[PDB]
Amino acid sequence: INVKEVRLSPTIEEHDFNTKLRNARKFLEKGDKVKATIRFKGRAITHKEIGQRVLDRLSEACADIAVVETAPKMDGRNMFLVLAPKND
Repeated sequence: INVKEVRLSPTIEEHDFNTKLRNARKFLEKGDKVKATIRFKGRAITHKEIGQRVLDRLSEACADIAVVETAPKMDGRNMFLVLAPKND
């Protein structure tokens, strides 16, 4: 019933990704929605592309238990995705 936040770095390394992925699946299994957010520092030309790619990886890795309620999108200097549990 909650919206739990999972924060991702644009420079995110493999173990931190898996740790965040574990946490997201844990929230979703508990019936809570997940807002996965990337807060961009600076204006790299490649930010939207990699933020998209990091969140798409999270979304596909949770497809077995979640639906995408809000597909990756910008909110100022942030990009976010909302996943909702398939069942509850």
